[PDB]
Amino acid sequence: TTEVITSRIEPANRYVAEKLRITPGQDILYLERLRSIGDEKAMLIENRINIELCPGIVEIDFNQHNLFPTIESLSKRKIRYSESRYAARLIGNERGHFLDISEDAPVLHLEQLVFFSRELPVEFGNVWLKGNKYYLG
Amino acid sequence: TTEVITSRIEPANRYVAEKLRITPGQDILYLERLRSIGDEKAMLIENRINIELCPGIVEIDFNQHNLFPTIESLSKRKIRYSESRYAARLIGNERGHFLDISEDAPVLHLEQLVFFSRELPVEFGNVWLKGNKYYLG
Repeated sequence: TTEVITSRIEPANRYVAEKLRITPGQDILYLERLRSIGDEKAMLIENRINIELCPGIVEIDFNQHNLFPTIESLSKRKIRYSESRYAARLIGNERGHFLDISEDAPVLHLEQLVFFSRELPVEFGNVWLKGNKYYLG
Repeated sequence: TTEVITSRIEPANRYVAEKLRITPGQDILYLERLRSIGDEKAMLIENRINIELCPGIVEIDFNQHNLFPTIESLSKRKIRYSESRYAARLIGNERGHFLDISEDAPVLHLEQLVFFSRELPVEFGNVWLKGNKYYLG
């Protein structure tokens, strides 16, 4: 199970804009999603999506649709590449609350950049994994 | 469940050597692993591992140990980056047999390069996924 906690259209900050190769300040879609595995909360996902590439994405209910299939349909583009970077973090109070983790608990943090083509990023995700690596394999 | 089908020490071919940034011909460990999800076969994984970075890895039974945790223990290095590239393929006869797919069926093919540091790759995997993207998110 993945449930949408919140969404928002927000201006891309400089870091996010650099990752997505867009102009700082350009509106992007922010999605926060809580993924649970067997009715235990696995991970907290914060997706930031370049909406210029997928006309209509802001109107989707992602409690009812899957994110990446929807990106692909609306763009009529295939996802061809991914990069991830893995780091230790100490979750935080608010994120903590979503995952139960004790605030200040250490979690695996992943940043992932998702591309249609080598030169066209579409989505930049931050993942808070309270368990153990598994984007590998 | 993941089960080891086979393993082999083999010389790195030019493509694999370039991915792993090693000298063509250098011995690497090849592992073929079949991952099943709930007693249905999910994916076929072929890992190729630079053994110079993990003294002892060739002696492990990965029916009894997890691959990436073991890479990390033996190297005393953390995995910090991943890149994947996704492509459509038509499985093949022998791979087909491992996944049941009809030979010549189309599957999602992933190549994934796993790094300790930006300049030090450790593993180059080919994954045959007969279902649908999910390294994303």
